[PDB]
Amino acid sequence: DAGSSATYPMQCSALRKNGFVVIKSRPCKIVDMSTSKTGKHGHAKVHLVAIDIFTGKKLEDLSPSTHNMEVPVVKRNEYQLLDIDDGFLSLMNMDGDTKDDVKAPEGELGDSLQTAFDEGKDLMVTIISAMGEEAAISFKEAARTD
Repeated sequence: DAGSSATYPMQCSALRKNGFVVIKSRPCKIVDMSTSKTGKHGHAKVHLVAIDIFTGKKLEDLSPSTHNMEVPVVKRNEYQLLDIDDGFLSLMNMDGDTKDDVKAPEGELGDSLQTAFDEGKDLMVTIISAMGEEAAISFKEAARTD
């Protein structure tokens, strides 16, 4: 069919390391990039080596330098954890409500997170936003006073 948001449109020559890019319909952080000539004049090919912002599973891409590759937005949001339980996450917010969604332990991060939590401490957990589907990444600590 068709949707739906994000992304942007950006020319393949533009982006650089640490930037974000949708490759094979998957959002990735740019890890390495190059520019070969093959051509002829006046030409170059951008070779983007990029890790997906979720699983990791390294992705590559070879496009004309001129070519426009789709770039995703990334919201990094540091919401406070509340309860697990379960099932799942949960968090709370700044603010707010919320969520009901999110599930990632992962982990490593899983383990950590639960072991946590179960000890004590109220935790700060950032979540990353890929077009629609999301997930946690950082697990932290508050600095409470008033």
